[PDB]
Amino acid sequence: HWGYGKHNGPEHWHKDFPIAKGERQSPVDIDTHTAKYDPSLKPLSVSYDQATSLRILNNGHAFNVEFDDSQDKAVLKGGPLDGTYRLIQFHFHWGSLDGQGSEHTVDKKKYAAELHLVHWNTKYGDFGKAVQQPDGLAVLGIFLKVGSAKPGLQKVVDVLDSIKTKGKSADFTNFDPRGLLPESLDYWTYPGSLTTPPLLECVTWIVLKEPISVSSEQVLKFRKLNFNGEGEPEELMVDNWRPAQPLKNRQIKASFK
Ligand SMILES: NS(=O)(=O)c1ccc(-n2cc(CNC(=S)Nc3ccc(-c4c5ccc(=O)cc-5oc5cc(O)ccc45)c(C(=O)O)c3)nn2)cc1
Ligand SMILES: [Zn+2]
Repeated sequence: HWGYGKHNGPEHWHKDFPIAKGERQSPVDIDTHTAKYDPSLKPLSVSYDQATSLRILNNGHAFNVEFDDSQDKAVLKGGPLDGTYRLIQFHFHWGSLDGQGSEHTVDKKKYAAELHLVHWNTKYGDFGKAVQQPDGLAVLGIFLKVGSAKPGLQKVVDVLDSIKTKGKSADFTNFDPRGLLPESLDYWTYPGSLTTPPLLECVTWIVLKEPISVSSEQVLKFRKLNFNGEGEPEELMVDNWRPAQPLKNRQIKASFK
């Protein structure tokens, strides 16, 4: 039903998902001058050494690299978080042009794409329960800008031809998500939501200040994916991003001065 077209895009979502106009919606613009340094915020703990990737899926909205989340194998802790959050999947949002594609913006700047590493709070037992809680998920967001290639992204780029259309999946074992991280773990954080329907207000957002660089050839391959299923009219999977939503009664905190 919902998507990113003129007739089913972000401006329409509220009709089926009234929380779209809620009090803690994502993404948002990060006004860097208004964000306040919070000296009490802990360093982020990204522990991905035991990660078990399984599969890559074109779900018609993006592609997800899925992980075994039946044990503490790849976890996010520290920062603004209380407890342990398990990595379940990552995906990206990207544009049709290098000048757009990110969901979060920084002083109104749009990046070419944005990576979301999605984690759920163990305390809640599984992902489905976690999305029903205001602190159920932690999403680590990383901006992508076009420049030098990201070597750790290439394995993802090269499998995309095998999942061109909605509903296609491929084996995707032994992928190391540490190869997608920038050098610095400096971040902004705020309480928000899923950025796609059902738009549930269950996410602690942690957005890294340092973007990663990917090559023009790498993002061009993202843009060859299809929203449609096999044997349907081709619609390129591009501009699968929700624009910035009102900040309302929220403060964005910075881990760094
Ligand atoms: N871009 S992003 O922000 O990083 C992002 C965006 C979307 C997802 N995403 C979206 C999905 C789709 N799967 C979902 S939403 N699962 C799910 C799980 C539980 C419920 C749910 C219930 C499920 C079963 C049930 O018996 C009762 C339920 O009661 C609820 C009450 C709530 O307040 C909220 C959610 C539920 C629902 C849902 O119905 O929305 C959907 N999976 N991952 C992940 C990350
Ligand atoms: Zn996302």
